Amino acid sequence: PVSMTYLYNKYSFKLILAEYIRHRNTISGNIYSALMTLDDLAIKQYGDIDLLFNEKLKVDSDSGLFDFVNFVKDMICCDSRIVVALSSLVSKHWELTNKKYRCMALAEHISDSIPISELSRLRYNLCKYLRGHTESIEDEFD
Amino acid sequence: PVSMTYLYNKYSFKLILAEYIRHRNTISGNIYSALMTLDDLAIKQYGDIDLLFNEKLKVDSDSGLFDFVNFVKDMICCDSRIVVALSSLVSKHWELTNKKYRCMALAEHISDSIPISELSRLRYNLCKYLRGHTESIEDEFDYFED
Repeated sequence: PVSMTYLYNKYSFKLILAEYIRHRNTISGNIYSALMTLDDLAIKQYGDIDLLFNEKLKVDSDSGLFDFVNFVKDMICCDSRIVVALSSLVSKHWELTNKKYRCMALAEHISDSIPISELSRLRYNLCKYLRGHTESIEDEFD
Repeated sequence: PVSMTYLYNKYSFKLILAEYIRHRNTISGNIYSALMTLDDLAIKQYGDIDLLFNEKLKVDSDSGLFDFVNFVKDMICCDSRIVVALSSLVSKHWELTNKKYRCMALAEHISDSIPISELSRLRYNLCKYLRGHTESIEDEFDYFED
């Protein structure tokens, strides 16, 4: 799922977000490489991500999935680009750690939990970056 | 894995509950056939379980795992019997609905989230049932009273 046609409505944009989160580790296509640039914001919000994951959220634990989601729940409304970056990074970690099943479990929930108006905003700013109007994926409302 | 001595080490028991929840649909052995009888309690507590899963929890939605866990959160200390019956039932459903990944994710969290006191209570009542001392799996405390 790589065509820009997936960017035009809420369902197929959710699919793209879900696919990015599930498969961050191995996924190819410009939409995804663009979304990767969101890491930078996640790093600015929290600091060292490895520290966030290994010492603070304890993401390798039997409860990592739920603790992570819980940590990120107020953010999905406020600023979805932080939570998709962070969700994609944790997913990658779980993938490389033989817990793929969490990748899927997280991706479906986070993508479907982003409120529709925040989702509209994300795609607006995504598309602006993707067609070259903006140096980075911003957070303007239309 | 599974066997009767594995009951009386706490990690070993966490692993049994986890295996039961993960694989309710295919799993074999008496500890597990015994744990299935907890369905009755879940049915007495909530009513028709298909109604619970399909109308109230919307268990097949993209949020089902988290709506399920959220529904069952307060019970993890209060009544582990119910939450293990209900977790294993929703796991079976997910396994049959092409979402095994949810079974895995659920088992690990629920089984590692039961407080150690409640873990003991459950094990004590299960063993009473397993030895034929009890008609069903109860919830008497595993220590003496006052």
